Amino acid sequence: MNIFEMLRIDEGLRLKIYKDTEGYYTIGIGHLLTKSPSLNAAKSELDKAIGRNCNGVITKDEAEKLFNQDVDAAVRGILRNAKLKPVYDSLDAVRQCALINMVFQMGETGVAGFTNSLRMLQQKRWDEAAVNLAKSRWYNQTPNRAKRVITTFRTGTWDAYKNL
Ligand SMILES: [Cl-]
Ligand SMILES: [Cl-]
Repeated sequence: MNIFEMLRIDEGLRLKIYKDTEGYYTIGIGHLLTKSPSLNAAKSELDKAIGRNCNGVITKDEAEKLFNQDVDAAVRGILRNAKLKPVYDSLDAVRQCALINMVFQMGETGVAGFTNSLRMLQQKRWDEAAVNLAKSRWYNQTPNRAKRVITTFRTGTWDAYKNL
């Protein structure tokens, strides 16, 4: 299992513009288009992202391209962030994916806000970090996905994504 498979499972894949769990226009593999309520704004953002008139729909290849760009961005965002870099650097390969997963979902800014959880992860206090991570709007809003990510941080294994 790797970051791409992991996120593909958590985000799904849709070739038509859709609304994410928060009601924001998104497409492909969880690629956020805009927070604006205007479907036209979203279509414009899409065309701009793809480089053609899409009229709201894209190909699988195009979704995958956005996806690669998105993962690179999340990773790069983590590496540029002073609060994040140290944690990411301290983690094993599996747990790094869990951190990437969070950033892809909520942005580096959001993640950098889990101050207490980050310190516990840095300290390798897995059970403690797990409980702290659960005391969040994130967990309460998208519980099944948060559970998967949290288990991953707790165990350092892919068990939560096995049999999905
Ligand atoms: Cl809470
Ligand atoms: Cl969920």
